[PDB]
Amino acid sequence: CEYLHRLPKDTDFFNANVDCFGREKHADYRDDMGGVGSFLRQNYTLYVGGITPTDDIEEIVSRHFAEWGDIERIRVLNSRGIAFITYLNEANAQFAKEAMAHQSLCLNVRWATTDPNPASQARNQ
RNA sequence: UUUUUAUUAAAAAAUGGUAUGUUUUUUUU
Ligand SMILES: [Zn+2]
Repeated sequence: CEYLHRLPKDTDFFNANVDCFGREKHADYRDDMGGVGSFLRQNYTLYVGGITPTDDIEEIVSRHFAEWGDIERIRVLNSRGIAFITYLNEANAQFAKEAMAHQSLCLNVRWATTDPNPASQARNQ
């Protein structure tokens, strides 16, 4: 093949326009947050949704996500099957997004929305 | 005083006839 079959590592920066996964990044960031991020905003966390079996959702998603890259933050909603793993790098984040879609933990993986938390926005900034 | 010749056209759409307007959520602390 003409593309790397290995996993992104820490220093694998790419140009801002190009998606780190080889695709191209638009500007509108879509409406359903589906395919590829926007070069106008820099986010590393992605919505993953789907099964809500039991209380061990945190550990199952941690096991099923840490093997895709380096993790900075994980927040899982207990009431509903929603998790918001935050990755350290764009490369690992987008690789995980394209690797955890329609998989078994089907997962409804999307891009995260702007935080409404006045406290979370401050620490993110 | 014998014979004539002269030949337009012409089908389709909208008016016009099963109006129209509405309509599904990822974080707060
Ligand atoms: Zn390949």
